[PDB]
Amino acid sequence: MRWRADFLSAWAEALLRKAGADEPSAKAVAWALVEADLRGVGSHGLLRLPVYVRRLEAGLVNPSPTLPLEERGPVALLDGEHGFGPRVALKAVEAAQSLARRHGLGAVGVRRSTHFGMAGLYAEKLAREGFVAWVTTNAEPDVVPFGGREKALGTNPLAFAAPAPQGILVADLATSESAMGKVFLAREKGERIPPSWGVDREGSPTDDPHRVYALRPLGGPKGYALALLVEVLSGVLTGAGVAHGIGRMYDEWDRPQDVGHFLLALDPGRFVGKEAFLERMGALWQALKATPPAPGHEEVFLPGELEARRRERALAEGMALPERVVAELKALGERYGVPW
Amino acid sequence: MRWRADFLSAWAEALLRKAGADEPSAKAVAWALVEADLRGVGSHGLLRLPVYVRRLEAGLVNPSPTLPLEERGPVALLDGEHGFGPRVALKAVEAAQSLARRHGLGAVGVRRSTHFGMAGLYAEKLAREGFVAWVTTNAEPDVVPFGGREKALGTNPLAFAAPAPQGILVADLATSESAMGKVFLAREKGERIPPSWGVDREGSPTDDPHRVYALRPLGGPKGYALALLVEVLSGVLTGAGVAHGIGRMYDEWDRPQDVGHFLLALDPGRFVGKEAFLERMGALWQALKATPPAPGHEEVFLPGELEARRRERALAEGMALPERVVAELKALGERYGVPW
Ligand SMILES: NC(=O)c1ccc[n+]([C@@H]2O[C@H](COP(=O)([O-])OP(=O)(O)OC[C@H]3O[C@@H](n4cnc5c(N)ncnc54)[C@H](O)[C@@H]3O)[C@@H](O)[C@H]2O)c1
Ligand SMILES: NC(=O)c1ccc[n+]([C@@H]2O[C@H](COP(=O)([O-])OP(=O)(O)OC[C@H]3O[C@@H](n4cnc5c(N)ncnc54)[C@H](O)[C@@H]3O)[C@@H](O)[C@H]2O)c1
Repeated sequence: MRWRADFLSAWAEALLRKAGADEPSAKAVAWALVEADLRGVGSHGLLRLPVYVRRLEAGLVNPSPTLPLEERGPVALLDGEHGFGPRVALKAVEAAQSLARRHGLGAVGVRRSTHFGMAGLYAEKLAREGFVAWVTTNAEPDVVPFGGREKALGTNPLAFAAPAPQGILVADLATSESAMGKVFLAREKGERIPPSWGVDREGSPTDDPHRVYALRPLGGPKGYALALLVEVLSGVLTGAGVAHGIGRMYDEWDRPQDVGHFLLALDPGRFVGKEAFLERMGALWQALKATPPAPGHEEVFLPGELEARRRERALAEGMALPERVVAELKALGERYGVPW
Repeated sequence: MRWRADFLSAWAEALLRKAGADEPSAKAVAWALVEADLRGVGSHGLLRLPVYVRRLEAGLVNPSPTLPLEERGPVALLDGEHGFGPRVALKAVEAAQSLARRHGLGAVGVRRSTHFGMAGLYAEKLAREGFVAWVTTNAEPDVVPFGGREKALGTNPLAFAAPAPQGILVADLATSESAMGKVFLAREKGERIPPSWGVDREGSPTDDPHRVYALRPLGGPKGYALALLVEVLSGVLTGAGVAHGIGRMYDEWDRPQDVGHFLLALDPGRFVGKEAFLERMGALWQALKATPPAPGHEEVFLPGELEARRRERALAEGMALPERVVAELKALGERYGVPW
């Protein structure tokens, strides 16, 4: 069976408000999770709602942050006050847009935030507003540094978006080879995993998901370097938590997380020009789409293109959700008196 | 035998001036190439001097660009006028520093440049000046887009640096799995290469360097997405050449290259604070260095750390250079009357 995004979004918002979150926060979270599911990124979709609500219940998420903002020129610092990541991040997007419109560039350093879901959503929103956007967030350590055997950095994703005539280019990638969610999945299906995904407690690559102690960086040294880029911009520079100081959303419940985010919006109008940029992006997009395919492929796609086609189809015919996820959501709704 | 950096640098500058380059350009190129060799990045060191000079001889490189600069707020656009990449890039570094010091952020969009060598050198220079830095450059297409069988993008590297008490963090990476230089090397040694490096003319991975038609992106879709990030910032946004419009330094001699670069400097002082940033970077650096090593490793290193230790050793005991490279340099010096 398939579900309607409008129904799921309204339901999620209603549930969150019943749980104590203010309207802006409830709307922001419903948006982030449902929009991720629409694009096929379920790892950051509604399956996260249950834990998000548990964190709120435990008093680890601010239900109504005022979101203090301080700006000077093209720079702004945002205090998330431990509010829901999507709520904090959308305010940062608003600030980045305003700053870039006035200064050509707009950088927002966010601290004291929490898990904000799919980084690409924020980058895409800024791009649809006409900006070239860069969005990063750090996360609790799950990845060993290159050459190490103990966790040092989170999956720390980097997202980058830019508008084109044919669509919105959206690069959104974790800096680790894989993700714990995929490892746990393999554990259930009793399948082997590529040794490139993780290492055992000794620090040696393993093809057994049951033996994975930590994730490995994408392409060895490079993914490790990229994870540090994300950590520096997201946590060190912002005043937020850094690595082990961030807080594990699933494992540590003694204090709120202190996730950091970094957002940068650039106005093409102050560079090559708004319309010129659009045309140039169009030429590049066209050239890529015209590229003859490699074996096993029918055509080349731009990052974010398949995600957009998936969202379009999901809006047109409904969204597919794992039976397990639906069960959890239904149970969550029932205990709060918000019928699914 | 080993060579002295001071001798090589002075010699390179002298040769370039004899070839017609003005003093600033000669000094800039000598610096870029020798500093790359010192750090162990020979692929962008003196072995490049011969072709750089040939491009100059052919009138494809401006020997004395005036480097027109236009600024508005935290944004600057630089016209390299086809000058040597290192000369153009160092001017961009100067502009980025000035802008960031006054606005908190400084972005420079460079167009009509040429090959500028090691991207990390420019990022490192900005970091040693106290800034968090981002430096990118596009390059003539050598890499197929994910899912494609024809070249669409250059090795398009991304560099990122930030100061720490223990040293300068310098992330510097091509977005391709490997590089043509390594493929050609394998071709000579008649060795097999990892199929992850390149594809044949049909677009299928190959372990035979003799059959490599194009390079593959780092980690499939991710490296492709990163290469596009670099292309958008370096070429599309700046007004420089884009992909096939850049110009192949080794293969096309009908017109100067139009390489683009993007530089961003951020003042920690406008975010968490200069001294606070330094301390936080120090804590992160310390944590990484203290990470127990994985098998085959004795300790964990920060990106740029091994490069710094190599440069220190090279300054202390001299630089090692391939006999083939030395032969080429000697021949170059002889035809110009600048004895090696
Ligand atoms: N909030 C957090 O703490 C956190 C932490 C880690 C990851 N994440 C999110 O989890 C998600 C993880 O994504 P991922 O790293 O697995 O990325 P991925 O491997 O699925 O893809 C990376 C990039 O490749 C592009 N791509 C994939 N297949 C393609 C194809 N066939 N043709 C062209 N382009 C293609 C995508 O559009 C994307 O931009 C992201 O949305 C990330 O933001 C969030
Ligand atoms: N001018 C151009 O057009 C152009 C094009 C492509 C590449 N390049 C340059 O060529 C060079 C290519 O570099 P690369 O992609 O092969 O990078 P690489 O694989 O050698 O390393 C990538 C990153 O990994 C880090 N690293 C490597 N080994 C490590 C270890 N043991 N511990 C910790 N960190 C480690 C490095 O410090 C670096 O920041 C770069 O300097 C790049 O700027 C220039």
